Amino acid sequence: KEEHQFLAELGLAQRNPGAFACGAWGGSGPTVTSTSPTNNQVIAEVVEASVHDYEEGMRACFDAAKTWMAIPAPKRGEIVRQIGDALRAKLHHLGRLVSLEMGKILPEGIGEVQEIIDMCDYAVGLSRQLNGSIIPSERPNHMMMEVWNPLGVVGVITAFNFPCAVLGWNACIALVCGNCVVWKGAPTTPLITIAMTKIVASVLEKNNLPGAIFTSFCGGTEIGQAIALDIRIPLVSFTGSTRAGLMVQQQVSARFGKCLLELSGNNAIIVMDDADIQLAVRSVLFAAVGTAGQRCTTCRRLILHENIYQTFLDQLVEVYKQVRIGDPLEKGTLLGPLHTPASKENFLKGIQTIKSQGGKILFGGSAIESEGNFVQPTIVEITPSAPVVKEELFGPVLYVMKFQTLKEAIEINNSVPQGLSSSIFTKRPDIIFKWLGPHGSDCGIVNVNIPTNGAEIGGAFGGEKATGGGREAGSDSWKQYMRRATCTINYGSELPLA
Amino acid sequence: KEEHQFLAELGLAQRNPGAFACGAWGGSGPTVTSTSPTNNQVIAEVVEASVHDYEEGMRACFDAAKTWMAIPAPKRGEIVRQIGDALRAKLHHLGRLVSLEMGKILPEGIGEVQEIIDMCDYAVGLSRQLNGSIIPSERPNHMMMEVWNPLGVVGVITAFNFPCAVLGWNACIALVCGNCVVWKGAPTTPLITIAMTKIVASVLEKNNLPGAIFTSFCGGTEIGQAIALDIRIPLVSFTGSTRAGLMVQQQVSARFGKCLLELSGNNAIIVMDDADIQLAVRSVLFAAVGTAGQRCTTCRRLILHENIYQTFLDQLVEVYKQVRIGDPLEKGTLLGPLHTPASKENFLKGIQTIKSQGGKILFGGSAIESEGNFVQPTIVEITPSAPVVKEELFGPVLYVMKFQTLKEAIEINNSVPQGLSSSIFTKRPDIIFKWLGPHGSDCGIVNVNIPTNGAEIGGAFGGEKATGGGREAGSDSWKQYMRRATCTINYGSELPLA
Amino acid sequence: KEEHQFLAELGLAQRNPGAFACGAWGGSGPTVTSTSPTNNQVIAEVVEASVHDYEEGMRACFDAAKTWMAIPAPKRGEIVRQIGDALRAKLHHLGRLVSLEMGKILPEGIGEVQEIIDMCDYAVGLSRQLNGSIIPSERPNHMMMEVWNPLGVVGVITAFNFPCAVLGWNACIALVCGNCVVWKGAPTTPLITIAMTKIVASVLEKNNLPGAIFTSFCGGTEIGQAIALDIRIPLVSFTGSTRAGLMVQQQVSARFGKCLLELSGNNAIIVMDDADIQLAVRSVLFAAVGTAGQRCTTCRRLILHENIYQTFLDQLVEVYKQVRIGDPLEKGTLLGPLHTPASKENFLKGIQTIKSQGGKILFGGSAIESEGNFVQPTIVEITPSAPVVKEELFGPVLYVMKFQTLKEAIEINNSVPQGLSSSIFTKRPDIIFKWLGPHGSDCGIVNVNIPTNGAEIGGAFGGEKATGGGREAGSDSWKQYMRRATCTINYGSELPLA
Amino acid sequence: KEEHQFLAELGLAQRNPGAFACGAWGGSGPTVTSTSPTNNQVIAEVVEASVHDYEEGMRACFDAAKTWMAIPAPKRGEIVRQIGDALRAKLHHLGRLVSLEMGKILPEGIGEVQEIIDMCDYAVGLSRQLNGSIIPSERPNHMMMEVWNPLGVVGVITAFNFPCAVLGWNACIALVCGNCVVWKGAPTTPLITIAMTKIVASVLEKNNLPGAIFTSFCGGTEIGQAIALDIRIPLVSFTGSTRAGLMVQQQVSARFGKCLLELSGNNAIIVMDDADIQLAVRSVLFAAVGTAGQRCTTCRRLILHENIYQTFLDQLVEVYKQVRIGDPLEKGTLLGPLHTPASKENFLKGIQTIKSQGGKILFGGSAIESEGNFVQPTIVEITPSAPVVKEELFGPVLYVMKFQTLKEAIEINNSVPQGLSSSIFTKRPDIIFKWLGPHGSDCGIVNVNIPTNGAEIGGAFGGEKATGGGREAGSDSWKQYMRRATCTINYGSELPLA
Ligand SMILES: NC(=O)c1ccc[n+]([C@@H]2O[C@H](COP(=O)([O-])OP(=O)(O)OC[C@H]3O[C@@H](n4cnc5c(N)ncnc54)[C@H](O)[C@@H]3O)[C@@H](O)[C@H]2O)c1
Repeated sequence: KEEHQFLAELGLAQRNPGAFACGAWGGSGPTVTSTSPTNNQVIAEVVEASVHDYEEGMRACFDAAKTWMAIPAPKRGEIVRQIGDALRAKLHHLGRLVSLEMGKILPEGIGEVQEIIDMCDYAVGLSRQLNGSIIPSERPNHMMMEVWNPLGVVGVITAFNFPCAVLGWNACIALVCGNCVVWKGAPTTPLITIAMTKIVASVLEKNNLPGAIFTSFCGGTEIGQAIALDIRIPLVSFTGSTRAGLMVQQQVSARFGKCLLELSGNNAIIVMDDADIQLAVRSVLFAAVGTAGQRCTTCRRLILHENIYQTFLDQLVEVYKQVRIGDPLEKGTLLGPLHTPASKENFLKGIQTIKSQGGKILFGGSAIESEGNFVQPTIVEITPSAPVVKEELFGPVLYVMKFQTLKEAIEINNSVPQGLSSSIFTKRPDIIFKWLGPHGSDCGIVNVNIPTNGAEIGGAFGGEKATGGGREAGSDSWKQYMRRATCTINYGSELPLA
Repeated sequence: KEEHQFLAELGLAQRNPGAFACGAWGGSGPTVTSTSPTNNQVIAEVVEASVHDYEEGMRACFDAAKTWMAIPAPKRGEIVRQIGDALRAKLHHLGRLVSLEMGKILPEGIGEVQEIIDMCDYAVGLSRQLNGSIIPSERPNHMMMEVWNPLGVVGVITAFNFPCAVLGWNACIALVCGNCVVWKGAPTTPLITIAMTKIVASVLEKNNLPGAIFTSFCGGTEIGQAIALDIRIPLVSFTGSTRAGLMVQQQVSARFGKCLLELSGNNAIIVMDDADIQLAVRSVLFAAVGTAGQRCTTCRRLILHENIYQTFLDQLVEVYKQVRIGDPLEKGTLLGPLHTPASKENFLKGIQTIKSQGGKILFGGSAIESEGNFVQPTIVEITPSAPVVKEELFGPVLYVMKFQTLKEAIEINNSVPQGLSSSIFTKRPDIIFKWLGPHGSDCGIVNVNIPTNGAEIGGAFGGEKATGGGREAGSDSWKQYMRRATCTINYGSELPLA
Repeated sequence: KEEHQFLAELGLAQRNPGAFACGAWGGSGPTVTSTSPTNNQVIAEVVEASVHDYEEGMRACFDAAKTWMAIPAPKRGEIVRQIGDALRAKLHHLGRLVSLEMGKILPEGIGEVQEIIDMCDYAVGLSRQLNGSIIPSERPNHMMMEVWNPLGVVGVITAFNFPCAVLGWNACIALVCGNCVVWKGAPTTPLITIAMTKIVASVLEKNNLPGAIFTSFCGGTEIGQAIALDIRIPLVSFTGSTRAGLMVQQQVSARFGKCLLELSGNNAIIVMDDADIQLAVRSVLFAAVGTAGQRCTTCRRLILHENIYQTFLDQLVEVYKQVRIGDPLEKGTLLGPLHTPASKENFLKGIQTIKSQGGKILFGGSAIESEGNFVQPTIVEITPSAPVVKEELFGPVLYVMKFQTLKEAIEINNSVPQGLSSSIFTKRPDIIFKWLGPHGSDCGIVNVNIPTNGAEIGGAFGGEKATGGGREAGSDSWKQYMRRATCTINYGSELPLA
Repeated sequence: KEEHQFLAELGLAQRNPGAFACGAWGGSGPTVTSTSPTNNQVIAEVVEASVHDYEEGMRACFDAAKTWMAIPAPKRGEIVRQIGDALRAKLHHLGRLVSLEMGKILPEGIGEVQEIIDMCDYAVGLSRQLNGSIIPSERPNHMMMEVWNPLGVVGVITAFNFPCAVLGWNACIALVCGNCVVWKGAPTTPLITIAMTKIVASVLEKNNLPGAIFTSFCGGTEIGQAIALDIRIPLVSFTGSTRAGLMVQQQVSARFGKCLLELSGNNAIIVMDDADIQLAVRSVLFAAVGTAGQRCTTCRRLILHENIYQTFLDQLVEVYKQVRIGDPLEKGTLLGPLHTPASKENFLKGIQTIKSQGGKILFGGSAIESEGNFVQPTIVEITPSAPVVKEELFGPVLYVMKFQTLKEAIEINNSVPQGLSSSIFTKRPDIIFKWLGPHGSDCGIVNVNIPTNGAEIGGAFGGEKATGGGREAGSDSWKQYMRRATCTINYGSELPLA
């Protein structure tokens, strides 16, 4: 399995130290193997980080904060600007590494790095706008103001699916806001974590700044638990399951810390009878099949109107038959493999429980005979009452259910514990005003004639209910990475009444 | 113990139903006695709310939300405007009831109701500004927007010290934001809870609105626990101890709900050698003695500079000797009684543990022989290392400690788990920039030449660390009472690439 | 005439001093007669202000500013709160005076005073929100901030149509922003000017504030020219014709002053074939007939679709036949008289020039034989090419032109020099996105399925092109009444390189 | 002269077409000579633009707007991102060209281009933030919103001193805001105008966009007058004298257009007795001598405290004696030549009128015998009453006047017609609160312990009084380049009362 030469340009070797602390690479933890989901073959080896490595790096990361906080915000924005340009120079290579290690199709991965690049460009302008307020006081010779200050150290625990995009949105904002970043990437994604850190480390070194500003570790739940329990980390940004999310939240809340939660999503698309069937079918395909259904924003529930029901799914199966399943690096591939053999096993056992709950498999449902973790994109006719519908299967399974009124459609959409993304395909404005109103969708993302997956830097990305409540990317999200202080200065010689 | 006639104008009788649900007064719970802290005599009786009453009122409160959410925000602001005017008509009476039942001196109480009145006036203007955003999209024929919507039902659990001000700041914002309010007042403050509810109920009835919009209950931890566990309440605003705060937070976080925490404060005043000693002494007195030290913002720690140390405290004791201790309703009273006989017992046992930890009582420390819960205002010379300093005694005890450098002063101020309010008395601007900077105070409120207690409607009131993180009154605090939705409307016929 | 008595309740007599200069009433100018447009009979007499009176009042108004600017903004907001309550106590009487003196129907006038009261409620909250900004500096130990400060004296020149609403929007903002107000009301509306000033003067006196904070004068263009040329007045808010607007602007621009312009509006309503004809007809009637077409937002142009053309206007004439023309104080009156006999003469000569340009009068066009200034509501079939269309006639004349496509409709709407208000009546979502887009309406107010006249205090009211550019009421309009200063404080010992 | 070659690297030749109209280079106007102020020798020739060229380019620029306004704002921001990178590649060369053609020292010019590059980095983030608002309506089933739209074509008339920085601030904002830019550079700076346009044209061509988006012309007042009178240009951004500013304003106001005015500045530095004399002397030198006093922010007035008066100016003359006067391209040069021989003649005749008004020349005042336009840096002891003080001389002349109290100092600072920048050198916190307060400086820029010239892209740069009122760079300046529309959509079936 060569190259090799491709990994060397990303700064990777056969065996790699998986701990970036304190400006240098180390690792006294176990030696893990990085596998490609396309053939289940070794890309390289990673010497994981131990708690010993974590503590050594954490002592320096905390110490580096003093220096970093003192740097003016526009000057911090200039470091982030150079991070974006560093990523631009390796865009093509990082995209390939994301596809090779994670399993997502080449366009996605280039686009993932492109999302981080677009975020750096925004963070430069944002550095000039981390504004405070001068509030009028009700007392004479009193200056009242709202003051923002860095938190210190921001902990970032990321998932396998966006092995650098989640860090990108968090680190760009955290760094620009004067915070140091302690990153713990996915255990199955160590090479992307190293290559991403080497780009950041490059910029920090080029500007004579301590490498401890961007500390990173490769490992399992051990280092993750250490971050959640660390009193030196005021903010922990978690990205993963609702199961692990609550666990992290509980530990962080106990120590009076704050945490940004970006949890599981059971996203639904509602198709009204008056919808653009061509637009709706195309949208449903790319929302459900995209990243082999391993996206937080992946459409898992299809709420179909009775009038269009049959005609919609027969022309959806017709499109599902045309999905090219292959190597994510090969041109024309639409669906790649599932990240691990474990997820392939989970998908197959899920199909069995779906059948148990009365689910009728319209298309797919079977595994594909290959060296990699390949499965068929599945469409399931099921009742909304079935427990598997309220679950969250991280594979290409789409549950389709019939509805009569818009009131019953919203009832189904809001019934699930998760509240990340939702969509309606309709032409009538009365429905659009209902959908976006108080009695509409209870999600963080509410879309009209656009799928659940289409999300950009401009607006604050995040979910409600079981998806946490945390917000990323644009808007006023920066305020989560800083501390608000209400200040009042008395500059008058006037003494209080005796 | 008459009048009586004063209570009748506030709508109170000898025995009162303590449950306002569903637009009517009830109560199937136990009969509690409301005592005056000045003589420990019965004012009136309150028939508490049971879980049965809570459930009946909660079913209607949840149902009323549909109607309330549909009312335009400026029209909701008009209801709040009339609430302020209703309070203005009973300002004099409510102030007396706050003094009589809670124990705070007449000026405070009138001022407390005045704070609610000023909040209504702000909430009217705010109703016209619950603005969303139209974000530029990166895709042609796409409308991107940030949409705000009511949460539904806001739960408000209040403490004894501000028996209506805490509700006032919460309810004004919650109601204007389209939410219904379920209030559970202090168990020792039921009469203020009833009288406050009768004013709100008056306005709601006058406008043909369901009374269930403002549901209120009198009771113990039972009704409070019910609110924290209620899945129908997306936001729980808690005001009380850090002990109970964490308990409420834990229960609310488990059910994927949000909670606004306004917890305990161990507030400190730092006096620099170059300070206006006249201003600093006056400020320290009113910050420490005010409301018999039963304020969340009460100065409990005095961090004194060695150069001014002796000269400051001898002239502080000289002022402490001049504190008039009497009936809070009597003119000229500066210090009233502690809210309950239990708090008087806690104060006295605290003095004993303070002596154990090497605390040298400079002034007071003893109880006053009276029918009411009167104690002497205390000044204690103590080392910052003592455990009682990190505690929170809800009485008039001031711990004084010597410092040499501004660096050791900030070290002491930030050492405590609580982070609500802090102050510095200085004339040099280099210290002011350090104090308000990243290496300064870690509190939510950071004041210069003004005590820890002086807080107005204009700025977002709240604390950091063990004080939670929740914000009240002005600024962008309204966003906590609503849900953010990132919306994208595709209005173009353009189909995604095949 | 008697009543009389009703005038005494508003603080008016048979002969009134028309100059509120230096906290007291005076007037060395000519004696003018206030006439009722319903019968052309004398209500009372007003002793106008001379330039001598103006100068004496202007010296004190400028001097009072020192005191007023020193008052904290929330405390200034409390004065404007009290002004609203003072107006509430005389709501019924002011509405009657406005109707009697100006000629507008009783609902309007009562509604107009209510518009001012609503602005007072918003201004209280706004006083707490005149915020500055703390911008991050790119240099270490540098504090960068945006600072707002009062301008000093705000000059308000008002028109006859809104003899107190225009002042209300301006004065509420100006006063809260720390500015003194010098008011010059319309020469045909002095009694409203006096009665409005007496309410303000009442509040200012009750709070021991100099009356010079609110200076007001009754007179012609003489006092208006004096304001425009006065170097002591940094901001002149003008409300009137485009002819006088440019004159005021040119005198103010010459002396490096700023002016708020709220000029003429030749507002159009576009009716699409798919519109709710019942809604559109009702809307067109009240937009065109309302205030006898003497509103700045009055619909003067009806852009009708060919498919609905005939059917729309025959059912519009059917409705125009039902318009009750009578005493504005009499119940059921829909159309009252024109403000002066001069405006009645202008309307009649206009009808003649309309006939000259090929205008075919569908309904009305004639004067009504009575003692008052009554005219018939007119509908005119005309080509958009006609010059009279591009002009502004301040009477009930509606021009109606046929169109085929949306491009043609927008072409007509944008063709006029004025750009105040515009409306479309359609059900199509595409038309709305085009109408609100870059290629849509070029007006300050762009409405969908609502007439040109419906405007509230929540959003910034103002017009583009020949309507000036000035904004009133809500949003960020306050910034016009203050001066922005970009401040940078260097608090570091660092010296520049030698 | 040769180099030559260096010019070819910037896209310049011996003779250059000076009209970038309709995506290609032309010019039917006269042939002008570009001279170097260091020796008065020809760099190259420029074939100016005629009115014929202007009209041809203006027809296409107006036509290109349709395409440009349709491009999404984040996508427009990407073009401005690329413009910054294009400038980065030629940073070294442009700085040299600016120095060679304008006469400013090499650090400035390299610094000036860097100011543009910095603005490009901010404009990318700003493209994602040109937000509208969703205002709560007071009527049910009504959507109220604030909508921003491009103006169309922005006219930019620039001065000689910042031959590309002024365009940079304007064009970055204008382009991101969806407007086309028509640029008219200073007649004495055509080569900088061409080289700057070639960089923009490069990016526009690389992205298959019409070159007409960025139209530029070389010429005198002829093309400038054409822009001011052009009805196709809604916004004219003028940068020059107060004399030409008023002329442009009056022509633009007449046609109901808007204009951004960045006029003359007679900036003052106030030195208090308690100031850091080392900091104040260094600051005064670089503020007054910088760019040979040919900056809009150049310190022209020194307001000195009587206690420090003599000691300050003797140590200022001592520093003025050390000013290196030479070739701006030569290392170590602190003062270069004046832009033209005409400005050298104006400086010398000014010295004569200064002597007439009782001005006593402390240092300099004489011309330097060389081929270039070199003059001595001048210090003048003068009374504030002298008329020359209130004027603006565009050379290195510093007027110095004695003061006793802060009232007297502010009186002098505010006495001049111009209100751009102002500074105080003090250590007292009281003076700073007075200086930044309502009774302080009446300028747009108010600095403490930092000179009048130090201005960055974070805050809105602009002046008050005779400096216009227009704002550039950061803050909410973008709103000037777009049109605000207050929109209300009625989506309810409710009909108005018959
Ligand atoms: N803005 C603020 O931060 C703020 C304001 C006022 C008071 N306080 C804090 O209040 C404390 C003193 O007030 P207190 O003695 O009334 O507080 P407390 O914590 O004992 O109880 C306050 C309220 O919570 C209820 N409650 C108690 N335990 C509960 C539980 N487990 N679940 C649900 N409800 C429960 C009580 O019935 C009461 O209504 C101080 O620590 C003070 O700092 C804070």
